[PDB]
Parts: sequence; C-alpha cells; structure tokens
Amino acid sequence: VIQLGRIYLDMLNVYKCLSENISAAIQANGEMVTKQPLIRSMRTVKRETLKLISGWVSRSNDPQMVAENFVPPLLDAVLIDYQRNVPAAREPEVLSTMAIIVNKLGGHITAEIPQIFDAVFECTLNMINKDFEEYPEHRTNFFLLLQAVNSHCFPAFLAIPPTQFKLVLDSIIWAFKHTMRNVADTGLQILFTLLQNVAQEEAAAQSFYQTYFCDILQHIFSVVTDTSHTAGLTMHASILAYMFNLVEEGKISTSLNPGNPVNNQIFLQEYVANLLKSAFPHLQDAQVKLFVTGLFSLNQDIPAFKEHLRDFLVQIKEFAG
Amino acid sequence: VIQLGRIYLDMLNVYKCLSENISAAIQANGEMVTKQPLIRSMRTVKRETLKLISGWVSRSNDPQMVAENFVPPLLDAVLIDYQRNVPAAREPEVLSTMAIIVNKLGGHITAEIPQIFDAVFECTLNMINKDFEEYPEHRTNFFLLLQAVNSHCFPAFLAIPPTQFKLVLDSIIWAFKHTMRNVADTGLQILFTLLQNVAQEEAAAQSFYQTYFCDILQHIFSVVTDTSHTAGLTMHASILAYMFNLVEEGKISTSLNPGNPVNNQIFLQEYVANLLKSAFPHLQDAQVKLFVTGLFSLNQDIPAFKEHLRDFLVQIKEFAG
Repeated sequence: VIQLGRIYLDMLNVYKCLSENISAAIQANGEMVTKQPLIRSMRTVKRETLKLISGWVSRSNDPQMVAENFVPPLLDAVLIDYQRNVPAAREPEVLSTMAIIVNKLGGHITAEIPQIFDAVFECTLNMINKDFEEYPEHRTNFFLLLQAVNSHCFPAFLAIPPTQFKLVLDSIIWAFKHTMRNVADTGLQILFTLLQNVAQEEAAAQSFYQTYFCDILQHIFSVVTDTSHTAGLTMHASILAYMFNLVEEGKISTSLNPGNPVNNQIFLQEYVANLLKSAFPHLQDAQVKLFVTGLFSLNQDIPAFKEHLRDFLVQIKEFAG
Repeated sequence: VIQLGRIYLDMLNVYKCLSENISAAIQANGEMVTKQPLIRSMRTVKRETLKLISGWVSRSNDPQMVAENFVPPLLDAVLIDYQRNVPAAREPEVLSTMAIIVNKLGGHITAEIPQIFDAVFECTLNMINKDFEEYPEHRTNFFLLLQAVNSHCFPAFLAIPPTQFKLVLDSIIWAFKHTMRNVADTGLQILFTLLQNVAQEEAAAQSFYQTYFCDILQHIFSVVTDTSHTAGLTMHASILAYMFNLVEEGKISTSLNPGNPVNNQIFLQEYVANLLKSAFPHLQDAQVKLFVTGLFSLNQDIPAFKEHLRDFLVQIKEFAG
C-alpha cells in the first residue's frame, strides 16, 4: 500500500544531491567526516530511501513497466555513486536493493546486470574477501544479489566478461570455504543452483565444465578433507553426488583432460585419487581407489553418499588423533 | 557545508507524501502499524529531513531571507501534520526544529509563533503533563521551544490568546514542580527569564503582575516548603529575591490586592505570612512575621537569601524529624 509514485523522482534527486554533499565532505576532510551528526543523517536518508524504493518495487504488479520506467533512473542515481566512493561510504542497501529488483523483475532487467556488476561487483568483493569480518552487511547483500542474478538472470553470467565470471566463482568458492557456517552454506546453495543452471545452457555447459569442473571439485574436497568441519557435509555430498553423476551419465561430452583425452570417468578416478593421495600420502593406494569407486557407486543416494564420505574422514582422523 | 537549496522543495514534498502514507496506514489499520519496517523507514526519513533542515538553518546568515522564503513552506508541511496525528506518530523533531528556527530567526518570525503554538502547544502539553514519563523527547523539545520563544520572540506571548498564555505558565509551573531535577531547572530558568522579559514590557507588565505575581509566588513557596526537595534552592532564592525586590522598589505600581487596596508591601507581608501559617499552623505568628521581613531585608543578597530559606526549613523540619 506504500505509494511512492508521485515523489519517486524527487527521492532520487534528493539521493543524488545528498550523495554529492557526502562525497564533497569526504574529498575534503577524509572519512572521519562520516561520524559527524549531519553526514550521518544524510547517509540515513540515502539508506532509508533505498529501503522504501525496495519495498515499493517488491510489491508492484507490472514488471516490464517498472523495468522500463523506474529502474533506469534508479541505476543512474545509485550505481556510479557506489563504485567511486570509499568503502566506508558505500551504502550496503544499494546491494540489497539490486537483489530485490532482480528477484522481482528477473528477465526484464537481465540486460542491465552487466552495468550493475561493473559498478558494484569487484569493489564490493575486495571489501569482503578480507578475512577480517569487516563490512559484514555488504557481504550478506553481496550474496543475496549473486543468488538473485543466478536465479532469475542467469544468462547475464555468460554476458559479462569471462574474467569477471571467474571472480563470481572465486567469491562462491571463498564463501563456502568460510568459517561462518552461515556464509558457507549460502555459498554451497549458490554453487548447487549455478551447476543446475549451467546444465540448462547446453550451448555453453561444456566450456564451463572444461574450465571449472575439476577446480570446483578440488575445492569442495579441500573443505570436506579439512579436519573438524562436518559443517555442511550434507551439501558437499549433495554437490559431489551431482558432479559425479554428471560424469557417470556422460553429460560432459568434452574431454576434461584435453592433455591425455581418455574417458572422463577414468580421468576423474585418477584425478580424485591423486588429490587424496597428495593430501594424505599415508593413505593406502588400493583403499583410495575403493573410496573413489564408491563415489560413483553411491552418486544417486545422497544419504549413503554422505555416510560414505563421513566414514572416509574417520579412516583419516583415527590415523591421526 | 550542507547545500540544501537544490533539494529543499523536493525534501518537503517527500515529507508531505510520506506523512500521508503514514496517516493512511494508521487511519486504516490502527497505531500498531507504526512498528512495521516500512512505516518506520518513512518516519525516519521525516525525522532526518527535519534534522538536516534544522542544521542548515542554524548556519544560515540572512535571517530575514530565511523567514520569508524557507519558513513558510516548512510550516505548511509540518504544523498541521503534527497537530492532527496520533501521539505515537508525532515526530518530536518538529518541536526541536521549531526551537532552532526561533533561536536563529528571532523577531523575524515572531508573527508565526501564534500559528506554531496553535499546532503544537496543547496537543504536546497533554502528551507530557501526564505524570508518567511518556514521550520524554517531546517533553524535552517542548521546553526547548518554549525557551526559544521566551528568549527571542517574547512579544508573541502577548499576542496569543490569554487562555493560551495561561497554559504557558501552567507548564512552566508544572515543570519546576517536577521530580526530575533536569526538568525542574529548565522550568525555573524559563520562569526567571520570563519575569525579566515582562519587566521590559512596561505596558503589559502591570497586567501580568496583577494576574500572576501572587500565583507564581505561591507555587515557588509550595516547592521550597516541600520536605526533601533542596533541589534548585539557589534558583528559588534567585526568583523569590527578584520578586520581593520588585515590590520593595515599587515596580508593581498596580495594587496586587484590588479588594483591600493597601501597600503591596503590607499586603505581600500578610500574604506570605498567611501562606506559611495555613501550610504550617504550628508556627508562631511573630516568628513567621520575622521570617517574612527577612525576605525583603535580604532581597539583594541571594546567598544570604538562600541561607535565610534554608534556615527556615529547619525551623519546620526538626519539628517533625
């Protein structure tokens, strides 16, 4: 019932003008500025403005209309302002607002994603991939946004520069490798969905597998291999089972190992075997082979697959402590 | 360096549209609404808007220009919206904003005080005078505004209707009779300043004395008289000293007691004497009479006057415990 229609442009105008007031105060007096009562008020109005615009958009019922008339002026007021400002001055509500228009408009704004990523993707990433849990709110909204593009504007991932997509996977990997069991599971959730969306893009699926399949596999295993971290074992099994099943069912037509083009099954078996032999040279060769065989054997029974993994971590922990 | 000129119009426009959004949500679904995230965001934007405007006005440098060009639209957007709303939806920053413009513009907006008081005085007063410490922020801002007007737009107190001017005094009395030292001293400080302001209004001065002098005197004593309440004794002494000095110097030309027109000195002596006798029938007439004479004797030595009062409390206290 929130109606912002008649003051919508007025709100964006106030937003842009307050942004400049904030920048100017920073370009002249540093970040300490951000603590002054009035600069805080200006930040608040920018923040609450996005929340209101977000709630207004999340309950509209004419996606094309919103996409053509409201989104353009919104991106004009928030994108470049977020990109060119010091981290201490970027409103995290800008990321959450993008996520909200994506979940609401999907395909109607897919063409807009590149423009949005160029403005908030890499700079936001550099703010959160720093171990130190600084900018926890941006980290949250970052993944809400990524989860949204992945869900309703998937094509955009192929649209952006391959080098940028590489960073997309890097943040996902970084996320499911995080100690905060909450972040890690959003990463695994994103990774699972992404792999499924990739399978729908038969045109580009092979390039993806060829480029990222083994990498992703290696990283997932590095996490399950890590002592004391049964956290998310369910999703690891879920993802691994899915990936192994793709190979067994011959969904990956390209030869993952272009070097020595053999069966992906044969290559994958050796590949995973080596990963494990390396991480644990103490492991008996024939037992590693049996463990890997079971990964394909149980690739369609997640609960069984999970237990299979669990048992193997005991055939390692016990051999240590 | 807050440059609102560019967006002032827009800000007031958003303020007005959000108010309507809030009113509609309330006047349709009860007060409970005010707790919803979006209604809160609206309220916050309205609040920060006033803070930004207040801060901008406080650093302006052309009082006349501001009063003729910025105050009118501001009052159009905030006054009636404040008055006709439910207490739970009246922004206390409206009161503080009014105080700031009064303290900055003074006589340039004296003509607007009547309009401001009609919109925020009584409704606010009724919100705070309820013993229960509710709306503690409105209360604080209420007196900040009252002080502003008293200090810079005194004449207005003569312009508003006498019945309203009587509510002004009632609230000042109510405040210095409060349990909170903080509130009480604000009341005493306002009272002292208003008494002085009245002295400069020769024409209206006599009318004031004739109507309020004895009442004020009685209320002050009722507080000084109260057991366990040494709080603000210095101010009580300062005010009483001032009042008795006015009478001794014949500044009150009109006859306080129109009934039995005698010397204000003679009448005032009996007046305070009886006040004390009624409240404390256990006091000796001659002892009371001496205490009163001492009030004129020391009316120009506040420290001595204060000690005079302190000693009299003991010539009452110990007679109990």
